[PDB]
Amino acid sequence: ERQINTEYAVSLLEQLKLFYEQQLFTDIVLIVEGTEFPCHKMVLATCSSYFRAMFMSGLSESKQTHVHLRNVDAATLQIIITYAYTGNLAMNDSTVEQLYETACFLQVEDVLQRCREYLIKKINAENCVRLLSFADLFSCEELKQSAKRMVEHKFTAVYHQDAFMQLSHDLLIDILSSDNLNVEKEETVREAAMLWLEYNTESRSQYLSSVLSQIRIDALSEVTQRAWFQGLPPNDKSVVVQGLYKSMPKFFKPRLGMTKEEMMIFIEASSENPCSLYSSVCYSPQAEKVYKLCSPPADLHKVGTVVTPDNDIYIAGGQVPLKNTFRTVNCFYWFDAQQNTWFPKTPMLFVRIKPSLVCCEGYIYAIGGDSVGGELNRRTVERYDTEKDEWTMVSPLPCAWQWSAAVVVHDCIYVMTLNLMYCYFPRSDSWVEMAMRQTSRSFASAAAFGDKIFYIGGLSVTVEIYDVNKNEWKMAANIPDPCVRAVVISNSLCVFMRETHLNERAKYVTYQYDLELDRWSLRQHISERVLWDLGRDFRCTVGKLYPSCLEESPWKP
Amino acid sequence: ERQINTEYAVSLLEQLKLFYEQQLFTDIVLIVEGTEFPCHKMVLATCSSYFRAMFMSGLSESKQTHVHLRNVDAATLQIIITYAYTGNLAMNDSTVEQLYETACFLQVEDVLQRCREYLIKKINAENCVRLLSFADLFSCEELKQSAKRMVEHKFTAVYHQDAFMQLSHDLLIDILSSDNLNVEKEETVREAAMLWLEYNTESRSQYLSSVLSQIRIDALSEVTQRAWFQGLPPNDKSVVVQGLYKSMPKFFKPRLGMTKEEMMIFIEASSENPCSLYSSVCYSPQAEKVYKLCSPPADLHKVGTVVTPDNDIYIAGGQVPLKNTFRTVNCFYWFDAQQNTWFPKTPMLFVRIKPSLVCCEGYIYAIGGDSVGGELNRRTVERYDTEKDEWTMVSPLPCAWQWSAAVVVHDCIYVMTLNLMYCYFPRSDSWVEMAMRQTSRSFASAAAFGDKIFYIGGLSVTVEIYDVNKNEWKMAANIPAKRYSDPCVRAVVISNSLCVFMRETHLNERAKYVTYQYDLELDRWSLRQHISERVLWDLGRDFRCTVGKLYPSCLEESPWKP
Repeated sequence: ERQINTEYAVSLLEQLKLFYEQQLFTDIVLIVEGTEFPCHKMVLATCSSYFRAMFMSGLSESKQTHVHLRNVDAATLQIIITYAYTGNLAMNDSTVEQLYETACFLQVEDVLQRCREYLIKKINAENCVRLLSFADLFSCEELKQSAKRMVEHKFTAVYHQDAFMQLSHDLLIDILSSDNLNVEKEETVREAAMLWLEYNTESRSQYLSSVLSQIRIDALSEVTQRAWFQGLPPNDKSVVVQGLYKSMPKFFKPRLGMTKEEMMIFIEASSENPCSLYSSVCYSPQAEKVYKLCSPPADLHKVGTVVTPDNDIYIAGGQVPLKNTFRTVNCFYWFDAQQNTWFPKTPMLFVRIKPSLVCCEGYIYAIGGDSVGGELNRRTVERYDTEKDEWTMVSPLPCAWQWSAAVVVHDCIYVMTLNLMYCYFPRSDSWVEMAMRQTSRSFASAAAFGDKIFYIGGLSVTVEIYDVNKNEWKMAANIPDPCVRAVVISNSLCVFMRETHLNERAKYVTYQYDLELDRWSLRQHISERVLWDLGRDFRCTVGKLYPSCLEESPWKP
Repeated sequence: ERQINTEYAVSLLEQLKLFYEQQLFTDIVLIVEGTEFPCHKMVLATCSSYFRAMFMSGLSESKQTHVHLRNVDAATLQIIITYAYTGNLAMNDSTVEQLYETACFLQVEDVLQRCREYLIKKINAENCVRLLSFADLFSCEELKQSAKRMVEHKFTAVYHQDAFMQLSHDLLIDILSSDNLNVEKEETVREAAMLWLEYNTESRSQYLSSVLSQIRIDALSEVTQRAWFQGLPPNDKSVVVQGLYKSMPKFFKPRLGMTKEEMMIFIEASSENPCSLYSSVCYSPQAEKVYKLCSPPADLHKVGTVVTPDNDIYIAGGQVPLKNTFRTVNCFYWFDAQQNTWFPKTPMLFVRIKPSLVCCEGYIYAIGGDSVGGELNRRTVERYDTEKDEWTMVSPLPCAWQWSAAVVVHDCIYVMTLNLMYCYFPRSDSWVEMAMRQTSRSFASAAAFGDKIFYIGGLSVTVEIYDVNKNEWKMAANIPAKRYSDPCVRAVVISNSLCVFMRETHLNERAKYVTYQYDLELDRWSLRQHISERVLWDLGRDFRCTVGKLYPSCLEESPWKP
């Protein structure tokens, strides 16, 4: 059907807006705690699913011109009316709750979906349990699930949120009884359930018993009984009887968060499947297996990795082929530790090629990486805010460097280039000159192990160790065209190198390096029966993953 | 301004349409000769400028839900309402008059402008005086003016319309007193004014004075004066007195249509300013002057020309540079004989390169011209309708030819190629095989002079004359041209006499323009006139020539130093 809108629908909406702001042809007025809102019935019927029944049903409101609508905020109803009259919402970050409250009040489906998306995108660090209780009160399965997983991930690291105390039982039961608790130990959930019953007892003793049972035998074999003898109300006999029941039944099973194996995440591998360009796989140091990961964009490559102290994976920048009949994109992504997917985040402001992301003081710092190339000050850096979810410009780099590396030592930013090093102080937002290397090597990376930076490789086997407390560069030894990948494994400095000769196959083997010995002892030789060739542009980083969520990479020995 | 429409305005309009078709939330109903139209007041207020006052002014009609609106058609009001719930007008070609009438009654500006544009684009041949009286009834400056000029151009060739008889005086005065009458003689307007007052003699003797005076002294001859005298109602004395007054006063001046000089229209000339590539100029055979014309697209080139028997200029096809930071366009245009501009028309269906347009039986026939080709067949042709304003597909060419020429002789289509020729029968829509030339020459054109086709040039000076009644090709002579040169021949009819316009070019020599007079039985090109270089400059190589009548006052002379 022909529904042309060229200069017609916009003109109609502009005429309606003009009639609204001039108070013309209005036949209904909303009374909101003394505030008047003259409007029309047609717009309220086409926008809200409640006003259509308010103006159709032949009751009292039908003839009532002065309808007194209560339990609604003035500003929220005003923004809903102006959204109905112009189509633009222009929502902030503070009044989203009351907006959704009154949007669900009038079943206004479009603004409901808009606010639902805005809330599902903005579960950053703190409003998680709050918006989870919000979605529990206003049954919203979409928001409910994302918030559920978000809490399963972060709540099991703070378990002290002020909002977490005020939760309904069913929601707490769903949270605690789930097998998605990202906890490496079983006593933290026990004490967390405990403190949730240390603020409210006596009248709430039923909930106490329920959560106690939920904790299961794994955490029921603790001080739970003694703490209860201490806080139980007097003259309670059957309560001890029902508490003694919880010890032998109800399927004691292992949890999921304990499977936080410290593994080796790789990217841009040799797609086991021929013409496929690249793939992201993983390696297990202890399990001696090779797991795979899903490509974040599935077509874009040349990305940079970073791992926060909370074991989080991020991906920024990269280039994607234009697919006309490689363009650079500043998109951003984050790896899910359980869903084996990639949820995007706030993109960058500059399209970078192979950005070097560094985490420090809870902030992500992307140093260099072909920001735009044609900058007036070619040396610049853009940092990320993991809490506010925004990018903040900081003091630019002193000199323009290419194929550089950057690490973080002692809560400070350290970027390494051919021969120079600069310490970005995040507190004073300044760059202090550091020691210069006597050797000029590029195309190499550095590792931040302890309080020493180990710049390995370059063009080789150059081992130049730097210390922060000493501020000096020294050599240790030569590792016995190697592709070096220095990294931290089990609080012990190790390396992952691959050698390649003429008419010979590649071999993967990791060595154990000692500080005072200056020697790379043979730790483990990666057999080719489990791991195949990776390539040249592959990257390495240390991080904890889950074996059950991920899938093994099928490949013939 | 802060306002969107992406899936929010379209959704709102769809919800309004759903409420309308389901008869929901309706509070006003229109009664149109018994037919009911339940609708809303908001849409009628935002669409029409009359319904806003019908529903705003505190009145009995504002309160009445059963309003009885009269003097409006049911179908027109229905289409206006659906255009007020969908925006899709979907107007036909028949109900435009009543639709515009109802729109002017309801003061709906958007549909008014839409119908005004649709009417100003569709003044083809016949509804001219009708829609002119229509625009005189509903004051419409735009329609009024385009229709005025359209009548000044075509009315002065038929002067026998039935709607012309039914015209208001002021409109007839404006038409007749204007100096835009495209008439080569002054008696046609006189007899037209006569028959306008011959269907209403006696009854309308009041206008039989003003219209009589409008024709002026040029046609107020003693003969017609005395005729009207002996013809009037009896017992009329002062009427003869006021008629005798109209003979000596009121500024006898020459008209404009008489300046229909048979001139020589040209396209793609050597532009003077280096910022422009080509230009379209003209040449006067009798006045010995060089006039210019405005470029139809002002950037597109490689066009084809055609001249109807009614002296009309058309332009089809062509290529325009893409201006990225030559693409082919199937656009169409028409040259105004007085405004010195180009009004576009219905474009073609295929983007052609240098199309050959031929006029026959009132239809324009575009034969070949790279309509777009990439197969073994490809041979195709698209004809134009000057009356219905549309393109009609006909029997396609039998063989695929390039750099071909086509003319019209004895109301038949004749296209010429390297060596073959086919005659397309417009009555049966088929191609019949004709005679074959013994010489294989291309890159040449032909002229339709009388009952003989004169294929001149080709690669030269090949003069191959063909006759339709005889169906044979023969040679006549060789045009006298200087040796060591490459002549650019142009054959065209002028003053009912076959002539040629050729230019010779040598090495390290300048170009010379000269037209010769060719005789049929003599087989010789007598020196008719040598175009002096002091008035005409170089043209180029890809220039075209065609015969047509133009106006010197409307056009402008081309300034160039001798």
